[PDB]
Amino acid sequence: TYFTTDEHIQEAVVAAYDPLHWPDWAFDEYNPVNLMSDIMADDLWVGGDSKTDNQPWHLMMNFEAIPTNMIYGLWKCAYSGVKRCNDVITYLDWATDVTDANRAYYEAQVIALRVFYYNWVWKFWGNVPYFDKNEQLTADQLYEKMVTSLEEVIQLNVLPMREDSENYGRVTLAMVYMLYAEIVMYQNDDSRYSTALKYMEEIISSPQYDLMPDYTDIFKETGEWSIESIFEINYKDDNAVRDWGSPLVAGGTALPTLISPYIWPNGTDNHDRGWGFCPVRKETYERYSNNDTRRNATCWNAQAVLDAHNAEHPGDKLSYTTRYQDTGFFLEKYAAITGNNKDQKSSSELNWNNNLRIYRYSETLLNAAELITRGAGQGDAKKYLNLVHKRAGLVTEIEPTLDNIIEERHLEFVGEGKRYWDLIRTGKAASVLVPDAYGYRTNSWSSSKKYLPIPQKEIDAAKGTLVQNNY
Ligand code: NA
Repeated sequence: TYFTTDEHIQEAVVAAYDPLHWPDWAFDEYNPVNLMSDIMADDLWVGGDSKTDNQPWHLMMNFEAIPTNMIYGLWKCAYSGVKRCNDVITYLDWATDVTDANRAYYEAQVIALRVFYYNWVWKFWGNVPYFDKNEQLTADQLYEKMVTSLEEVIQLNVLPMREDSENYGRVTLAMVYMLYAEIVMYQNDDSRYSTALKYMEEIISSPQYDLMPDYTDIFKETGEWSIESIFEINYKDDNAVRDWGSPLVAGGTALPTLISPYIWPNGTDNHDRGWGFCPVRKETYERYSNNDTRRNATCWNAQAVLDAHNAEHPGDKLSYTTRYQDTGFFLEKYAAITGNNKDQKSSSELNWNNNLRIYRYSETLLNAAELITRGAGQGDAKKYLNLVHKRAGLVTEIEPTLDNIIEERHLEFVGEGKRYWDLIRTGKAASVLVPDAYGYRTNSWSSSKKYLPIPQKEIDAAKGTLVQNNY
Protein backbone atom coordinates (compact mmCIF):
# COMPACT_ATOMS: atom_id res chain seq x y z
CA THR A 1 0.00 0.00 0.00
CA TYR A 2 2.59 2.54 1.41
CA PHE A 3 5.27 2.40 -1.39
CA THR A 4 2.58 3.09 -4.11
CA THR A 5 3.01 6.97 -3.99
CA ASP A 6 5.86 9.15 -5.41
CA GLU A 7 6.30 10.74 -1.94
CA HIS A 8 6.99 7.35 -0.25
CA ILE A 9 9.22 6.06 -3.13
CA GLN A 10 11.39 9.25 -2.57
CA GLU A 11 11.75 8.06 1.08
CA ALA A 12 12.86 4.60 -0.27
CA VAL A 13 15.41 6.29 -2.64
CA VAL A 14 16.86 8.21 0.39
CA ALA A 15 16.95 4.89 2.36
CA ALA A 16 18.96 3.22 -0.53
CA TYR A 17 21.85 5.71 0.20
CA ASP A 18 22.08 4.89 3.96
CA PRO A 19 24.35 1.77 3.74
CA LEU A 20 27.04 4.02 2.10
CA HIS A 21 27.75 5.42 5.63
CA TRP A 22 27.54 2.06 7.54
CA PRO A 23 30.72 -0.07 7.10
CA ASP A 24 33.04 1.97 9.39
CA TRP A 25 30.76 0.72 12.28
CA ALA A 26 27.94 -1.77 11.54
CA PHE A 27 26.91 -5.39 12.38
CA ASP A 28 29.25 -5.20 15.46
CA GLU A 29 32.35 -4.64 13.23
CA TYR A 30 34.65 -1.74 12.16
CA ASN A 31 35.20 -2.32 8.39
CA PRO A 32 35.94 1.25 7.08
CA VAL A 33 35.98 0.57 3.33
CA ASN A 34 39.11 2.63 2.47
CA LEU A 35 41.27 1.07 5.24
CA MET A 36 40.04 -2.47 4.41
CA SER A 37 42.04 -2.22 1.08
CA ASP A 38 44.88 0.09 2.29
CA ILE A 39 45.97 -2.35 5.08
CA MET A 40 46.70 -4.86 2.19
CA ALA A 41 49.02 -2.41 0.35
CA ASP A 42 52.38 -0.73 1.23
CA ASP A 43 51.50 2.64 2.92
CA LEU A 44 50.06 1.95 6.43
CA TRP A 45 50.50 -0.59 9.19
CA VAL A 46 47.48 -2.20 10.98
CA GLY A 47 48.23 -1.24 14.61
CA GLY A 48 45.94 -1.70 17.66
CA ASP A 49 47.07 -3.38 20.90
CA SER A 50 48.63 -6.38 19.03
CA LYS A 51 48.27 -8.68 15.99
CA THR A 52 45.07 -10.09 17.69
CA ASP A 53 43.36 -6.62 18.08
CA ASN A 54 41.04 -6.55 14.99
CA GLN A 55 42.82 -9.84 14.03
CA PRO A 56 40.93 -10.15 10.70
CA TRP A 57 42.68 -6.91 9.57
CA HIS A 58 46.13 -8.29 10.54
CA LEU A 59 45.37 -11.54 8.66
CA MET A 60 44.21 -9.72 5.47
CA MET A 61 47.32 -7.48 5.60
CA ASN A 62 49.63 -10.58 5.71
CA PHE A 63 47.59 -12.41 2.94
CA GLU A 64 46.54 -15.17 5.48
CA ALA A 65 42.80 -14.32 5.89
CA ILE A 66 40.72 -17.43 6.85
CA PRO A 67 36.95 -17.85 6.35
CA THR A 68 36.30 -18.26 10.15
CA ASN A 69 38.32 -15.04 11.08
CA MET A 70 37.32 -12.65 8.26
CA ILE A 71 35.64 -9.23 7.99
CA TYR A 72 31.85 -9.62 7.56
CA GLY A 73 30.41 -6.09 8.24
CA LEU A 74 31.26 -4.77 4.76
CA TRP A 75 29.61 -7.81 3.09
CA LYS A 76 26.38 -7.19 5.12
CA CYS A 77 26.49 -3.42 4.29
CA ALA A 78 26.95 -4.09 0.53
CA TYR A 79 24.00 -6.53 0.36
CA SER A 80 21.80 -4.19 2.55
CA GLY A 81 22.51 -1.49 -0.06
CA VAL A 82 21.69 -3.91 -2.96
CA LYS A 83 18.39 -4.98 -1.24
CA ARG A 84 17.29 -1.33 -0.70
CA CYS A 85 18.09 -0.51 -4.42
CA ASN A 86 16.04 -3.59 -5.57
CA ASP A 87 13.10 -2.47 -3.27
CA VAL A 88 12.87 0.88 -5.17
CA ILE A 89 12.80 -0.87 -8.62
CA THR A 90 10.03 -3.19 -7.24
CA TYR A 91 8.03 -0.20 -5.84
CA LEU A 92 8.28 1.62 -9.27
CA ASP A 93 6.55 -1.42 -11.01
CA TRP A 94 3.49 -0.79 -8.69
CA ALA A 95 3.60 3.10 -8.79
CA THR A 96 0.34 5.20 -8.81
CA ASP A 97 1.46 8.82 -9.45
CA VAL A 98 5.15 8.75 -10.66
CA THR A 99 5.93 10.94 -13.76
CA ASP A 100 8.18 9.50 -16.54
CA ALA A 101 11.01 12.01 -15.72
CA ASN A 102 10.91 11.11 -11.96
CA ARG A 103 10.79 7.31 -12.58
CA ALA A 104 13.99 7.57 -14.73
CA TYR A 105 15.74 9.79 -12.08
CA TYR A 106 14.83 7.39 -9.17
CA GLU A 107 16.01 4.48 -11.38
CA ALA A 108 19.28 6.30 -12.29
CA GLN A 109 20.12 6.80 -8.54
CA VAL A 110 19.33 3.27 -7.28
CA ILE A 111 20.87 1.37 -10.29
CA ALA A 112 24.08 3.46 -9.87
CA LEU A 113 24.05 2.85 -6.06
CA ARG A 114 23.47 -0.85 -6.76
CA VAL A 115 26.68 -1.04 -8.92
CA PHE A 116 28.50 1.00 -6.17
CA TYR A 117 27.51 -1.63 -3.52
CA TYR A 118 28.31 -4.62 -5.88
CA ASN A 119 31.74 -2.98 -6.50
CA TRP A 120 32.52 -3.33 -2.74
CA VAL A 121 31.91 -7.15 -2.88
CA TRP A 122 33.25 -7.54 -6.48
CA LYS A 123 36.63 -6.02 -5.50
CA PHE A 124 37.09 -7.69 -2.06
CA TRP A 125 35.56 -11.16 -2.81
CA GLY A 126 35.03 -11.28 -6.66
CA ASN A 127 32.83 -14.45 -7.14
CA VAL A 128 29.70 -13.48 -5.10
CA PRO A 129 25.86 -13.77 -5.11
CA TYR A 130 24.00 -11.52 -7.66
CA PHE A 131 20.31 -10.43 -7.63
CA ASP A 132 18.26 -7.46 -9.05
CA LYS A 133 15.00 -8.53 -7.18
CA ASN A 134 14.48 -9.54 -3.46
CA GLU A 135 23.10 -16.99 -8.20
CA GLN A 136 26.86 -17.01 -7.25
CA LEU A 137 28.46 -15.28 -10.31
CA THR A 138 32.14 -15.35 -11.41
CA ALA A 139 33.89 -11.95 -10.89
CA ASP A 140 33.90 -11.59 -14.76
CA GLN A 141 30.12 -12.29 -14.90
CA LEU A 142 29.48 -9.70 -12.11
CA TYR A 143 31.61 -7.10 -14.04
CA GLU A 144 29.32 -7.71 -17.04
CA LYS A 145 26.14 -6.98 -14.97
CA MET A 146 27.83 -3.90 -13.35
CA VAL A 147 29.17 -2.23 -16.53
CA THR A 148 25.88 -2.86 -18.48
CA SER A 149 23.87 -1.27 -15.55
CA LEU A 150 26.14 1.84 -15.68
CA GLU A 151 25.60 2.04 -19.52
CA GLU A 152 21.80 2.02 -18.88
CA VAL A 153 22.03 4.72 -16.18
CA ILE A 154 24.20 6.89 -18.51
CA GLN A 155 21.69 6.36 -21.38
CA LEU A 156 18.71 7.50 -19.17
CA ASN A 157 20.36 11.00 -19.50
CA VAL A 158 18.67 12.35 -16.28
CA LEU A 159 21.63 12.80 -13.82
CA PRO A 160 23.19 16.25 -13.38
CA MET A 161 26.98 16.66 -13.94
CA ARG A 162 27.26 18.24 -10.41
CA GLU A 163 24.80 18.64 -7.50
CA ASP A 164 23.90 21.83 -5.56
CA SER A 165 24.36 22.59 -1.82
CA GLU A 166 20.88 21.16 -0.97
CA ASN A 167 21.59 17.72 -2.56
CA TYR A 168 25.39 16.97 -2.31
CA GLY A 169 25.69 13.18 -1.79
CA ARG A 170 23.12 12.28 -4.52
CA VAL A 171 24.32 10.26 -7.55
CA THR A 172 25.60 12.50 -10.39
CA LEU A 173 26.77 11.78 -13.96
CA ALA A 174 30.39 12.59 -12.86
CA MET A 175 30.12 10.03 -10.02
CA VAL A 176 28.82 7.40 -12.50
CA TYR A 177 31.65 8.28 -14.98
CA MET A 178 34.23 7.75 -12.22
CA LEU A 179 32.64 4.41 -11.07
CA TYR A 180 32.60 3.35 -14.80
CA ALA A 181 36.35 4.20 -15.20
CA GLU A 182 37.07 2.44 -11.86
CA ILE A 183 35.48 -0.95 -12.78
CA VAL A 184 36.65 -0.75 -16.50
CA MET A 185 40.26 -0.20 -15.36
CA TYR A 186 40.19 -2.81 -12.55
CA GLN A 187 38.80 -5.39 -15.09
CA ASN A 188 41.50 -4.38 -17.66
CA ASP A 189 38.55 -4.12 -20.13
CA ASP A 190 40.53 -2.46 -22.98
CA SER A 191 37.30 -2.65 -25.10
CA ARG A 192 35.89 0.20 -22.89
CA TYR A 193 39.07 2.35 -22.38
CA SER A 194 38.16 4.87 -25.17
CA THR A 195 34.65 5.38 -23.62
CA ALA A 196 36.16 5.71 -20.10
CA LEU A 197 38.61 8.32 -21.53
CA LYS A 198 35.78 10.27 -23.28
CA TYR A 199 33.94 10.36 -19.84
CA MET A 200 37.09 11.61 -18.02
CA GLU A 201 37.42 14.31 -20.76
CA GLU A 202 33.77 15.42 -20.14
CA ILE A 203 34.54 15.98 -16.39
CA ILE A 204 37.82 17.75 -17.36
CA SER A 205 35.86 20.02 -19.80
CA SER A 206 33.38 20.98 -16.99
CA PRO A 207 34.25 24.33 -15.39
CA GLN A 208 32.66 22.92 -12.16
CA TYR A 209 35.42 20.34 -11.44
CA ASP A 210 39.04 21.41 -10.88
CA LEU A 211 41.97 20.97 -8.42
CA MET A 212 41.99 22.84 -5.09
CA PRO A 213 45.13 24.97 -5.34
CA ASP A 214 46.37 23.86 -1.84
CA TYR A 215 46.30 20.07 -1.20
CA THR A 216 46.18 20.84 2.60
CA ASP A 217 42.61 22.34 2.13
CA ILE A 218 41.06 19.10 0.72
CA PHE A 219 40.49 17.04 3.95
CA LYS A 220 39.47 20.03 6.11
CA GLU A 221 35.77 20.30 6.90
CA THR A 222 35.78 23.43 4.62
CA GLY A 223 37.08 21.14 1.79
CA GLU A 224 33.91 18.96 1.78
CA TRP A 225 32.14 19.10 -1.64
CA SER A 226 34.81 21.54 -2.97
CA ILE A 227 35.50 22.13 -6.69
CA GLU A 228 37.69 18.96 -6.48
CA SER A 229 34.94 16.68 -5.02
CA ILE A 230 33.09 14.36 -7.49
CA PHE A 231 31.71 12.05 -4.74
CA GLU A 232 31.83 11.81 -0.91
CA ILE A 233 29.98 9.78 1.69
CA ASN A 234 28.39 12.34 4.06
CA TYR A 235 29.04 12.24 7.82
CA LYS A 236 28.03 14.97 10.36
CA ASP A 237 28.66 15.80 14.06
CA ASP A 238 25.86 18.51 14.26
CA ASN A 239 23.25 16.90 16.70
CA ALA A 240 24.68 13.48 15.51
CA VAL A 241 23.45 10.47 17.63
CA ARG A 242 25.37 7.43 16.17
CA ASP A 243 26.08 5.07 19.14
CA TRP A 244 27.37 1.58 20.12
CA GLY A 245 23.71 0.43 20.06
CA SER A 246 22.68 2.73 17.08
CA PRO A 247 25.37 2.17 14.36
CA LEU A 248 23.07 2.64 11.30
CA VAL A 249 21.72 6.20 12.03
CA ALA A 250 22.86 9.08 9.74
CA GLY A 251 25.44 10.52 12.20
CA GLY A 252 29.25 10.75 12.26
CA THR A 253 32.05 8.33 11.32
CA ALA A 254 34.17 6.15 13.61
CA LEU A 255 37.18 6.46 11.21
CA PRO A 256 39.10 9.21 13.14
CA THR A 257 38.68 7.29 16.46
CA LEU A 258 40.13 4.12 14.79
CA ILE A 259 43.38 5.72 13.42
CA SER A 260 44.32 8.53 15.90
CA PRO A 261 47.03 8.07 18.56
CA TYR A 262 46.07 6.08 21.67
CA ILE A 263 45.68 8.31 24.80
CA TRP A 264 46.89 11.40 22.92
CA PRO A 265 46.53 14.51 25.12
CA ASN A 266 43.29 15.91 23.52
CA GLY A 267 43.76 19.45 22.11
CA THR A 268 47.60 19.26 21.84
CA ASP A 269 48.31 20.53 18.25
CA ASN A 270 44.44 20.58 17.85
CA HIS A 271 44.46 16.76 17.52
CA ASP A 272 42.42 14.29 19.59
CA ARG A 273 43.02 10.66 20.64
CA GLY A 274 41.97 7.39 19.01
CA TRP A 275 42.76 3.65 19.17
CA GLY A 276 46.15 3.63 17.27
CA PHE A 277 45.09 1.63 14.19
CA CYS A 278 46.71 2.19 10.78
CA PRO A 279 49.90 4.14 11.73
CA VAL A 280 51.50 5.60 8.59
CA ARG A 281 54.72 3.69 7.60
CA LYS A 282 58.00 5.60 8.05
CA GLU A 283 58.68 4.58 4.39
CA THR A 284 55.49 6.49 3.31
CA TYR A 285 56.82 9.69 4.86
CA GLU A 286 60.32 9.11 3.32
CA ARG A 287 59.03 8.55 -0.30
CA TYR A 288 57.96 12.29 -0.50
CA SER A 289 60.16 15.21 -1.59
CA ASN A 290 60.50 17.95 1.18
CA ASN A 291 58.41 20.41 -0.92
CA ASP A 292 55.62 17.86 -1.72
CA THR A 293 52.70 19.42 0.29
CA ARG A 294 51.11 15.90 0.33
CA ARG A 295 53.82 14.63 2.73
CA ASN A 296 52.57 16.61 5.79
CA ALA A 297 48.90 16.47 4.61
CA THR A 298 49.25 12.62 4.60
CA CYS A 299 51.71 11.97 7.49
CA TRP A 300 51.09 13.78 10.83
CA ASN A 301 54.29 13.44 12.93
CA ALA A 302 52.55 13.08 16.32
CA GLN A 303 55.83 12.15 18.09
CA ALA A 304 57.73 15.21 16.66
CA VAL A 305 54.87 17.41 18.04
CA LEU A 306 55.39 16.07 21.59
CA ASP A 307 59.27 16.14 21.26
CA ALA A 308 58.94 19.88 20.37
CA HIS A 309 56.42 20.51 23.21
CA ASN A 310 58.74 18.79 25.78
CA ALA A 311 61.83 20.82 24.64
CA GLU A 312 59.68 24.07 25.01
CA HIS A 313 58.41 22.91 28.54
CA PRO A 314 60.70 20.40 30.38
CA GLY A 315 58.21 20.67 33.35
CA ASP A 316 54.99 19.76 31.44
CA LYS A 317 56.43 16.67 29.50
CA LEU A 318 53.79 14.74 27.43
CA SER A 319 53.59 11.32 25.74
CA TYR A 320 50.90 9.29 23.95
CA THR A 321 50.63 5.46 24.33
CA THR A 322 52.48 3.84 21.37
CA ARG A 323 50.73 0.64 20.23
CA TYR A 324 51.63 -2.22 17.85
CA GLN A 325 53.53 -1.06 14.71
CA ASP A 326 53.84 2.54 16.06
CA THR A 327 55.92 4.80 13.76
CA GLY A 328 55.20 8.24 15.32
CA PHE A 329 53.14 9.06 12.15
CA PHE A 330 49.34 8.96 11.75
CA LEU A 331 47.09 9.51 8.70
CA GLU A 332 46.44 13.28 8.84
CA LYS A 333 43.66 13.16 6.18
CA TYR A 334 41.21 11.43 8.61
CA ALA A 335 42.88 12.25 11.96
CA ALA A 336 40.69 13.27 14.94
CA ILE A 337 40.87 17.11 14.91
CA THR A 338 39.79 18.95 18.10
CA GLY A 339 36.28 20.38 17.43
CA ASN A 340 35.30 17.91 14.58
CA ASN A 341 32.87 16.04 16.96
CA LYS A 342 32.05 19.05 19.25
CA ASP A 343 28.24 19.24 18.40
CA GLN A 344 27.42 15.47 18.72
CA LYS A 345 24.68 14.42 21.27
CA SER A 346 25.75 10.71 21.87
CA SER A 347 29.13 8.77 21.71
CA SER A 348 31.95 11.28 20.81
CA GLU A 349 33.93 8.26 19.42
CA LEU A 350 31.39 7.45 16.64
CA ASN A 351 30.32 10.98 15.62
CA TRP A 352 33.21 12.65 13.72
CA ASN A 353 32.02 15.03 10.91
CA ASN A 354 34.77 13.91 8.39
CA ASN A 355 33.12 12.98 5.07
CA LEU A 356 34.79 9.97 3.30
CA ARG A 357 36.18 11.32 -0.02
CA ILE A 358 35.44 8.68 -2.75
CA TYR A 359 36.23 10.48 -6.11
CA ARG A 360 38.43 13.58 -6.43
CA TYR A 361 39.26 15.43 -9.65
CA SER A 362 42.99 14.49 -9.34
CA GLU A 363 41.73 10.90 -9.97
CA THR A 364 39.89 12.13 -13.10
CA LEU A 365 43.18 13.71 -14.40
CA LEU A 366 45.34 10.63 -13.56
CA ASN A 367 42.67 8.24 -15.04
CA ALA A 368 42.72 10.31 -18.32
CA ALA A 369 46.60 10.42 -18.40
CA GLU A 370 46.79 6.60 -17.90
CA LEU A 371 44.04 5.84 -20.50
CA ILE A 372 45.77 8.16 -23.08
CA THR A 373 49.14 6.48 -22.34
CA ARG A 374 47.49 3.00 -22.77
CA GLY A 375 46.44 4.04 -26.34
CA ALA A 376 42.72 4.75 -25.56
CA GLY A 377 42.86 8.11 -27.40
CA GLN A 378 44.93 11.21 -28.04
CA GLY A 379 45.02 13.93 -25.34
CA ASP A 380 47.54 15.81 -23.18
CA ALA A 381 48.52 13.01 -20.72
CA LYS A 382 51.62 15.05 -19.80
CA LYS A 383 49.53 18.15 -18.94
CA TYR A 384 47.01 16.09 -16.91
CA LEU A 385 49.77 14.26 -14.91
CA ASN A 386 51.69 17.49 -14.18
CA LEU A 387 48.53 19.43 -13.08
CA VAL A 388 48.43 16.94 -10.17
CA HIS A 389 52.28 16.78 -9.68
CA LYS A 390 52.60 20.59 -9.65
CA ARG A 391 49.50 21.17 -7.44
CA ALA A 392 51.53 19.31 -4.73
CA GLY A 393 54.33 21.99 -4.93
CA LEU A 394 56.75 19.89 -7.08
CA VAL A 395 58.78 22.01 -9.56
CA THR A 396 60.12 19.15 -11.79
CA GLU A 397 57.68 18.01 -14.55
CA ILE A 398 57.55 14.22 -15.22
CA GLU A 399 56.84 12.25 -18.42
CA PRO A 400 53.50 10.37 -18.59
CA THR A 401 54.95 6.81 -18.44
CA LEU A 402 52.63 4.18 -16.86
CA ASP A 403 55.15 3.82 -13.97
CA ASN A 404 55.16 7.63 -13.39
CA ILE A 405 51.29 7.85 -13.47
CA ILE A 406 50.87 4.82 -11.13
CA GLU A 407 53.45 6.35 -8.73
CA GLU A 408 51.60 9.75 -8.85
CA ARG A 409 48.41 7.88 -7.75
CA HIS A 410 50.52 6.31 -4.94
CA LEU A 411 51.65 9.80 -3.75
CA GLU A 412 48.11 11.29 -4.24
CA PHE A 413 45.75 8.77 -2.52
CA VAL A 414 47.40 7.30 0.63
CA GLY A 415 44.59 6.08 2.93
CA GLU A 416 41.83 6.65 0.32
CA GLY A 417 41.36 2.95 -0.70
CA LYS A 418 43.10 3.16 -4.17
CA ARG A 419 46.65 1.70 -3.84
CA TYR A 420 45.82 -2.02 -3.33
CA TRP A 421 43.51 -2.06 -6.41
CA ASP A 422 46.12 -0.06 -8.48
CA LEU A 423 48.89 -2.63 -7.59
CA ILE A 424 46.69 -5.62 -8.51
CA ARG A 425 45.25 -4.18 -11.82
CA THR A 426 48.72 -3.04 -13.12
CA GLY A 427 50.41 -6.41 -12.25
CA LYS A 428 52.70 -4.81 -9.63
CA ALA A 429 51.25 -6.46 -6.46
CA ALA A 430 53.46 -9.65 -6.65
CA SER A 431 56.71 -7.60 -6.85
CA VAL A 432 55.72 -4.73 -4.39
CA LEU A 433 53.84 -6.59 -1.60
CA VAL A 434 56.73 -8.78 -0.24
CA PRO A 435 58.01 -9.51 3.31
CA ASP A 436 59.31 -6.38 5.13
CA ALA A 437 62.38 -5.87 7.36
CA TYR A 438 60.06 -5.38 10.43
CA GLY A 439 58.72 -8.97 10.34
CA TYR A 440 55.15 -7.53 10.03
CA ARG A 441 54.29 -8.80 6.53
CA THR A 442 55.88 -12.32 6.30
CA ASN A 443 54.06 -13.47 3.09
CA SER A 444 54.31 -12.32 -0.55
CA TRP A 445 51.14 -11.42 -2.51
CA SER A 446 50.23 -13.93 -5.30
CA SER A 447 47.28 -14.13 -7.73
CA SER A 448 45.34 -16.48 -5.30
CA LYS A 449 45.16 -13.50 -2.87
CA LYS A 450 43.19 -11.26 -5.34
CA TYR A 451 39.77 -12.40 -3.83
CA LEU A 452 39.43 -12.78 0.01
CA PRO A 453 37.90 -15.94 1.55
CA ILE A 454 34.05 -15.66 1.69
CA PRO A 455 32.93 -15.62 5.39
CA GLN A 456 32.33 -19.21 6.76
CA LYS A 457 28.81 -18.17 7.97
CA GLU A 458 27.90 -17.33 4.29
CA ILE A 459 29.36 -20.67 2.94
CA ASP A 460 27.39 -22.53 5.69
CA ALA A 461 24.09 -20.67 4.95
CA ALA A 462 24.31 -21.30 1.15
CA LYS A 463 24.21 -25.17 1.59
CA GLY A 464 26.85 -25.76 -1.16
CA THR A 465 25.40 -22.84 -3.29
CA LEU A 466 28.57 -20.65 -2.58
CA VAL A 467 31.99 -22.06 -3.84
CA GLN A 468 34.76 -20.77 -1.44
CA ASN A 469 37.60 -18.85 -3.15
CA ASN A 470 40.98 -20.66 -3.61
CA TYR A 471 42.85 -17.98 -1.54
NA1 NA B 1 37.40 20.79 -15.22
